[PDB]
Amino acid sequence: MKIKPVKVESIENPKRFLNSRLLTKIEVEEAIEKALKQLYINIDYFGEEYPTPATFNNIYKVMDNTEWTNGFWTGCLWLAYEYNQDKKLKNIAHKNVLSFLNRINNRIALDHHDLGFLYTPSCTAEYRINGDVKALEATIKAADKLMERYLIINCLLNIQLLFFAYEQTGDEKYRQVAVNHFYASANNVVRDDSSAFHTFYFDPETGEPLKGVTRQGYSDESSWARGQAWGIYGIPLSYRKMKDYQQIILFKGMTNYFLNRLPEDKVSYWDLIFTDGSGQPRDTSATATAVCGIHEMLKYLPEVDPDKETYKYAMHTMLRSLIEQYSNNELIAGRPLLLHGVYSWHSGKGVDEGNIWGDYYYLEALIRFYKDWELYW
Ligand SMILES: CC(=O)N[C@@H]1[C@@H](O[C@@H]2OC(C(=O)O)=C[C@H](O)[C@H]2O)[C@@H](O)[C@@H](COS(=O)(=O)O)O[C@H]1O
Repeated sequence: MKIKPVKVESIENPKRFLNSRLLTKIEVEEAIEKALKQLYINIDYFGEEYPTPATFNNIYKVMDNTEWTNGFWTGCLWLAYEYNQDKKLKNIAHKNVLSFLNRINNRIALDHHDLGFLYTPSCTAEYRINGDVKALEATIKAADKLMERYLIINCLLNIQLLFFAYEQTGDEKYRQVAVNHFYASANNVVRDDSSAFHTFYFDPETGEPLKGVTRQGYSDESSWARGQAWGIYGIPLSYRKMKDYQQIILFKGMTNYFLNRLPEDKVSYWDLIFTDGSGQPRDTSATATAVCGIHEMLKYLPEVDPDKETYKYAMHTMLRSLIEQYSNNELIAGRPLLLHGVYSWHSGKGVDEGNIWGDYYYLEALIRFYKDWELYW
């Protein structure tokens, strides 16, 4: 299958990355510790429940297992567990997993577009870590739900569930759907200039507004920052399982586009059409996600790629900025790990607030840097 041609911008003023100091072991260790203190405080706050997708005045509310974001909370627990092996974390995370299995068994509030986000960082995660058979059972059931239930750039993250099911079961139909859906996404939800786009917001037969579908990005002519990041991370995750060199070129296109539209402090505004002086809020969650994506792609990028070293310094630059300028410093119940994201600009939700996926990808980025991390995805 082929990926359409896209414009790959060269990376502008690469020295803005190359002259940064790499993050040291001590720096990352301390950012991890600071995050974990907040996490342990939050465990007492949430109990066996979950954070809301985003915070309210930088304090999460507490909710049950019925959003698209619940898995990111469990993912934080597993990530922390990767770091200090505290059985308390795994005890609570496993409770979450049991809740996820109940949720899939009863089809409570399930939308196919979110099955990967829900089940990967929670259930697949535990399976990777200790082989738990209930975590595996929950995962495969989610995968099966996604299969029958089977276009947005987000899906690049969601199909990883399907690659996992293929590996676990040897059933090629999981992989055929994953592969087809990758190419459908790349060719229809990425513009020829490498910017992420949106698929139909309206019924293609009647023009009726689609229920539950939110406007992504400032406008039809702009570039939603988190959408761009879903591509930057989703591509290399998919490349692991596909080995199509075109995917690397597409990653370069989408990544360079992102990097070229970063502001002074290298942390993306919520939409890439905005930079310093706009007065628009940042979306740190987009930046944390891009860091994980670049880190992943760098495992596979050839040593002879003239931009490989720039990408390394770029991700260190962005992560440093998140740690130094955007990470939470007030250790009180309900505070996020990372400040200044935006959930849904157009609906006024989670604008300049912490969000749970932002917290998850920030912690994942730290763990990625600190240890040879075996992917949940
Ligand atoms: C809630 C749900 O199942 N789907 C909608 C949400 O869409 C999710 O958002 C994102 C994202 O990166 O922003 C990634 C997931 O893949 C995607 O399903 C979201 O748009 C919310 C926003 O709520 S709002 O505040 O009312 O705008 O809406 C959901 O319907």
